[PDB]
Amino acid sequence: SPQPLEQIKLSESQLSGRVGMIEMDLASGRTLTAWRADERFPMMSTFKVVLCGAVLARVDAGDEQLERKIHYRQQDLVDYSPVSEKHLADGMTVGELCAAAITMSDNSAANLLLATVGGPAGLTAFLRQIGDNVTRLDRWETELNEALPGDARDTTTPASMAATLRKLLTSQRLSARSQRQLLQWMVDDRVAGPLIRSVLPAGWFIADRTGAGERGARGIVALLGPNNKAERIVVIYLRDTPASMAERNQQIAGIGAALIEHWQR
Ligand SMILES: OC[C@H]1O[C@H](O[C@H]2[C@H](O)[C@@H](O)[C@H](OCCCCCCC3CCCCC3)O[C@@H]2CO)[C@H](O)[C@@H](O)[C@@H]1O
Ligand SMILES: *C(=O)/C=C/N[C@@H](C(=O)O)[C@](C)(COC(=O)CCCC(=O)O)S(=O)O
Repeated sequence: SPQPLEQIKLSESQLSGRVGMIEMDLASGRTLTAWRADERFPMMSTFKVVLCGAVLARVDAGDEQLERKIHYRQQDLVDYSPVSEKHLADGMTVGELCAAAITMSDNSAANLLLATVGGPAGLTAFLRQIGDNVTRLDRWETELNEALPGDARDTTTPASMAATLRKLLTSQRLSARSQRQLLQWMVDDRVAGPLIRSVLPAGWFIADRTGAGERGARGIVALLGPNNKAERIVVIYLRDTPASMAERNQQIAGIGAALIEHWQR
């Protein structure tokens, strides 16, 4: 592989789209690679990690319990609800909803949780409270994935998203147990986790949440590192490319390969 930045550039040339990327040490926040890190990108389903961070904050404050069962109706469901469709009769716990949102990208689960934190405005207020003044949620699932050009709704920047994920996982803003829970949800991703492991060299840790949207929007927020450690946050977004889903996946994987091959920086 070329160096990471050279590969990121190559991916833009090949996609005819914008890539936004940051590689950050999880423990310290050291930024190693940054490319369009201050430009806006649609979050897509990656917002689900911040959503569950807001849920966990409520749990820590005693205003929520992960055990609490929510009993929803079919009229409450949106597109792609693989877990939530199964539990119309018996409901799902708040924690089960988080797991379905993060590990399966269950959209109805994300919307039920969104309501509990005061909707998109409530989540945005949470982000401002942890000092993210850039990331914003404006819409519910599934409309938040629309990715219109020039539209600032439902966007983050690589730098903001990385800093916010670090705050949630490590800053002791969340309780120790809640930090551990958010991490485990990302470790348990079923959408991309097992596939990524299948192509990672032995010894490499992965945890992740992915997203996809219109106009080629694609993204991943991930923890990655050798020696089976979550050494770094890697955030990659793509926007405004006409490329196939397969090609977008391959280009992100190629950036990952360049990181792996040239890890010691
Ligand atoms: O010298 C480093 C390594 O080089 C190769 O590993 C390859 C691997 O065989 C390939 O499957 C992967 O593709 C990249 C797959 C990455 C998957 C997505 C990564 C995510 C992770 C977090 C966010 C960014 C994207 O590249 C690495 C590095 O060349 C060798 O196979 C391996 O034995 C060796 O230890
Ligand atoms: C979040 O990123 C959602 C992506 N698109 C979904 C949506 O708009 O609700 C779809 C329903 C596709 O969803 C999936 O394939 C699940 C995995 C999405 C992910 O990467 O997390 S839409 O039909 O594209």
